[PDB]
Amino acid sequence: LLRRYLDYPVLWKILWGLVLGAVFGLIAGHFGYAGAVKTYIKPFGDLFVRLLKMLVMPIVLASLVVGAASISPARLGRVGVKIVVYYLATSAMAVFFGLIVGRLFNVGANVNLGSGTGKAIEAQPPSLVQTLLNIVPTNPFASLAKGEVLPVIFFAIILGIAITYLMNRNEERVRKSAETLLRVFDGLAEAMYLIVGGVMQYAPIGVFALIAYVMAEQGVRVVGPLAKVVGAVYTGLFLQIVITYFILLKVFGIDPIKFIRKAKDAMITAFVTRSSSGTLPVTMRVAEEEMGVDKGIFSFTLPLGATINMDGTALYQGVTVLFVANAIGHPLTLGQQLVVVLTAVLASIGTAGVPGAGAIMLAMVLQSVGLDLTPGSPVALAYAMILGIDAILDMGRTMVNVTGDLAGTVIVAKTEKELDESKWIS
Amino acid sequence: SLLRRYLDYPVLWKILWGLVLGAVFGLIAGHFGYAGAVKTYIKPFGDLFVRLLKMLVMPIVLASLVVGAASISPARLGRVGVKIVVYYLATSAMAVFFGLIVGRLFNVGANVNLGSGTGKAIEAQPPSLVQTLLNIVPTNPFASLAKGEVLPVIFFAIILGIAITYLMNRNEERVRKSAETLLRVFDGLAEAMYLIVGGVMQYAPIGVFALIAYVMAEQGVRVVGPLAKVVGAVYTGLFLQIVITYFILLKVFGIDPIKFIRKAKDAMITAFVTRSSSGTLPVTMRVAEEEMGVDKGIFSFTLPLGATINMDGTALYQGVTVLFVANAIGHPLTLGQQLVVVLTAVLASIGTAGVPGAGAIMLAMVLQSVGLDLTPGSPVALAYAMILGIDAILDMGRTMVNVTGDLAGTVIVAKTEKELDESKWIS
Amino acid sequence: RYLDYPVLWKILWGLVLGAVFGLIAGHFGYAGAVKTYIKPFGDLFVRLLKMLVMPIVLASLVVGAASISPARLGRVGVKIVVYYLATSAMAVFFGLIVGRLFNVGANVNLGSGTGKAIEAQPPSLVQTLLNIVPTNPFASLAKGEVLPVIFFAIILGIAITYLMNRNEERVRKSAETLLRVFDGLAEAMYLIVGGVMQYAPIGVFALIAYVMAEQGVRVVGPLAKVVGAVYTGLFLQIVITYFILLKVFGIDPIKFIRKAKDAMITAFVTRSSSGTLPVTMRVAEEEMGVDKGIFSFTLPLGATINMDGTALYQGVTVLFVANAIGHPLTLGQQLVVVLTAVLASIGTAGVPGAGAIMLAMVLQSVGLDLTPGSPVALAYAMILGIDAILDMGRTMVNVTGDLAGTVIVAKTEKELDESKWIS
Ligand SMILES: N[C@H](C(=O)O)[C@H](OCc1ccccc1)C(=O)O
Ligand SMILES: N[C@H](C(=O)O)[C@H](OCc1ccccc1)C(=O)O
Repeated sequence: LLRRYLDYPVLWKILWGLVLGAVFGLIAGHFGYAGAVKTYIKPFGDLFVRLLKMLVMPIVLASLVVGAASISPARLGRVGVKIVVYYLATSAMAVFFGLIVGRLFNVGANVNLGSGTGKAIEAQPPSLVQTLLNIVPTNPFASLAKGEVLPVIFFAIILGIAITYLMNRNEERVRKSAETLLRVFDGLAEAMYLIVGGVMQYAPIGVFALIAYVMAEQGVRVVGPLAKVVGAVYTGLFLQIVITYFILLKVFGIDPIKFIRKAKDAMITAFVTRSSSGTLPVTMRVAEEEMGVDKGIFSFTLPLGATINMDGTALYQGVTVLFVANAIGHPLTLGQQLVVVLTAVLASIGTAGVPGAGAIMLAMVLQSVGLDLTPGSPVALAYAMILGIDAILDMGRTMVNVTGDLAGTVIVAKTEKELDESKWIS
Repeated sequence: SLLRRYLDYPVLWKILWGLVLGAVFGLIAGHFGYAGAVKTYIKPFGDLFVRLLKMLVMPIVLASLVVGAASISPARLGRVGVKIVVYYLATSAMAVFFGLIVGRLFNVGANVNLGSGTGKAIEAQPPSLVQTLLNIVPTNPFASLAKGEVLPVIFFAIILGIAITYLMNRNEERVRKSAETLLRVFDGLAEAMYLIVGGVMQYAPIGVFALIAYVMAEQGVRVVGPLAKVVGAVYTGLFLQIVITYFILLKVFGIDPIKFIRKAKDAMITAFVTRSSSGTLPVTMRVAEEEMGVDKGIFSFTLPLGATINMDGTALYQGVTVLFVANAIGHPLTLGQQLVVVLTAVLASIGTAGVPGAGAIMLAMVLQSVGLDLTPGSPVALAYAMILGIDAILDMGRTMVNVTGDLAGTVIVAKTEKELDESKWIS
Repeated sequence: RYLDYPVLWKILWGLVLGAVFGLIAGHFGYAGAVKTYIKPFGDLFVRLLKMLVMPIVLASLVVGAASISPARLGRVGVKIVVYYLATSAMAVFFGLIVGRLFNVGANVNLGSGTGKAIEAQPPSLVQTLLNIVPTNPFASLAKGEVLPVIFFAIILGIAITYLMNRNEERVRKSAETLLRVFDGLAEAMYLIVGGVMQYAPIGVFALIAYVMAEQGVRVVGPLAKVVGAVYTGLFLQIVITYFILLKVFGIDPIKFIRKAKDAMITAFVTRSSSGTLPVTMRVAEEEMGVDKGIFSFTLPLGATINMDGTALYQGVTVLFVANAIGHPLTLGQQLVVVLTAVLASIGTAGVPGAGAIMLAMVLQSVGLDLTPGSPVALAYAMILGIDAILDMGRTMVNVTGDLAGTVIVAKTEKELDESKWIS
């Protein structure tokens, strides 16, 4: 009778896992029991996170090669530039919403910071041209064996274009060899999609465990000013999803409610996994088999959007800037806010592919608007206070990042006349 | 007697000859005072052999494991399939466990002590067993290939093989063709690795000679006492394996074990005399057909699958030899990496070759998974050279229990399915 | 547009424009502007060229060694190693000759200071001969190591060609699909190289512009004779040694150079022989006519162990720092220089930064040690100032030697397709 578990449709099976995990974590971590949760429950969550991370590199390499090798380079270039301008616009609007909400909700009214060696991170912004040079891999195998997503994107696209140029050639040997290499990569991509199907069949347990641990450990650090911060962040995220993405899908024809009902599979995996590059397998599978997007559009726009299009992250940064500026007692004016917007939009590009860049971008936005992040200063104390409930903030903004990647893929597909209209209508 | 003739002598006996010649050469050149004269003019060949052996460890556990897992996957396992595969895996696990038990009991490799210290960076932090299990799933399979990890890539290869079979069972044409081609690529890689591991095993005599010569010249340690102890321990472990494992597994599934022994006598003797698990496949097929009583289907499907994935003798030999290496180089194994040895030996038993070097390579893989660097010069390489320089005796001993387990599993799967007639068993 | 031109001699007019504009930007004091707004293109080109070295080497070598008999492969290897040793020795000989000619390091006031002094860590020859065997081939691919990949690809290609001659069927149809995978990979890599050569003019221009900007102002006085000595040594090395070897083995010198102007100009600015491997392999196969059996096993090996212009620079630098600290050498010390230079070319292949270690060996072999504070570590810190403009040409010659030796071994092995060589 175990099969009923494995034979349960996973659409309304994740949400139940997530909600029951939230309830269990809140009723456990409120009675002083987070230790048993972290020792006996959270291993399942970490196993699920690692099971998802295991697929991100083979899936991106294989699917991207098979896609780019099935698309004319002109279409690939126009899709690239369209999705890039879309990503910049969405990050800008997300920081705009973040600042608007932070000013509205009056986040950080009286933070009442203490005294101590606050958390500080040396900004050290990598150069922009240096980052655009790091997109080219000095070694493709070393860029595979390091978890970097952008260099392998570049190499996979180049290899796909070369492979289709080969399959356009005239000599039988080279054409057959190109076809065989493409069949290898196709089999690899499809095997990875099947493994993703299996992992998502297992996913309710991992989602339960993860959300239970997260809402149990930090289910009590949400009080007073931290409660204000988490409320303002989640309100900004819900307003980004319900205003910007809804209007952008409604202006290009895509029905918003349908897109959300279909992306609820890769949304509740991001909201819990707390990594946009982690849930890349789930979102690529959902954009291929629940949206009807050509494998040349989503396979290019989802992995890139997993390292560039950070909307929830940009919103969290734009609102924690207001929080820290109100904590130190020197509020932000109406021009420094535009500087924050520009600097966040530019930092999302300047940290494209850098691992652990969740704090470098915040250091950039704080340095460019005068708030030096030198340690021991009150600004470091407020940033450490935020890093406190970060684990409960890092949940929603990952969901917003992945929903943004998906909405960008869907829009670029629909505007390029390669979106399956059959599985959209009812 | 040129080197062209040297390539026709059997590999395992060449290796034992090389180890004995290395013993006598080290003794002579150490008593005459030529230690520094063999650490530079003889040792490089041993280091070359170690670097040539450690190379095939990663491309084998990636390709061979994929093909293996793609030959036993649940996408093509009916009732008999799963019921024999769970048996093969459980018996391999209990065989590695018996290897560990009898190795710790006999205290294998305690009078060799060729290690520098009793621990400097190892045996200083406890690896959480839960966190050690969550290291099976790799956060990046290519990073676990390029970093030289054996268990994460084994898990990823198993998962890829199962996925590829589930693809090959798909009604579509493009994806089925793609899965066929990917499996053919991995099959070709595994086969090329088997060719290269045959060449390396042909080179292995000179490497074992150089390593043992350097050891016995520099250090006065002898490799006869502990090695006879390891031989005795592996054979006692095989005896305990047969008796305990198969007699309980039979008496629990309604079978008289004495008749099982008196009937599999033929296959046991011929496997012990041929030193090959597959070279005795016709004989064990005949014994299971006309002397045991199995029907054509079961003894035609399980016996080849058992010739491929079901290996207890090699599993027990690893469970004893990794413990010998641990107790030899100085710092023994914990309780959180004995299970890593068990898991790696088991999950590696599902992808095998049959080539002579199917124990040496599947022991380098274990020595890398549990974590014991085979770095050239490190005492792990020297103790592994010792334990590989006697592959003949252990091989001839364990090839018997391999096919013994094959027959026991075939008869078990038959008797839990009512397809073996009683006219051959009941008197 | 822009792609409508034969790039055979568009790289030349990229290079000349780059050199003149770099000299101008250096004369006018603008090195910052060029390094900040021009060198990005050069670095993009260098990375586009390095991106292919490992896949092109692996695939090309496997496909080649799976279509050649191991005995023919061994004969080819012996021939090419003999050639590499001979050319390294003769290059050091030419370096010493032209150094004594120009009186390198005749007089120069060093000036006491810190001075560059790298710790000479000389590995034994046996260690750098065992390091050719990879402990883990994927770890050798993921580390930029070319020689372990050479070994693994050679033995894998031989194993594949041994499988494709087996009476079995499931393995005969499975070791010919892996071979076609590697064939497709090598072909796609040659296509990507042919697509990068379109951008190669901008890259060459930017690279040589930056290099002639930041160094074109330092080549004055006693530091200006050493560059003349190195470049006259390189020109003499080519025009004498390579032309004599070619005209002896039948190959045409002039046609050879006119055929190599694609992988000499893109190595004279890439400043890395192991990085310009894709372009030189493509140019060998598609302009010289060598089959994938010779130019895939000899070209990366020559990019790793053959250093002709580098050894000429070692000879010139040895004579420089010897005549500059007031210590002239002798004929015997010069023979020592030559032999230690060849043995350092061999017994250093593989370790990163191998360009400052073999120099330490060829210096310690004459009595001048790289000790910090000593006059040698102050007389060599000065010759290191112009190392870019002194390394460009010697990388050019390090690659021209690879091409010449590949063509020599080919024409000796009848592999050289004689239809691509006469018009
Ligand atoms: N939550 C996301 C994630 O963990 O992937 C996000 O990741 C940080 C990041 C990493 C790389 C590039 C941009 C942003 C974040 O933490 O803000
Ligand atoms: N960079 C030059 C070249 O590759 O030709 C050469 O560098 C030596 C070198 C560099 C890297 C690896 C091996 C040898 C030199 O400076 O003379």
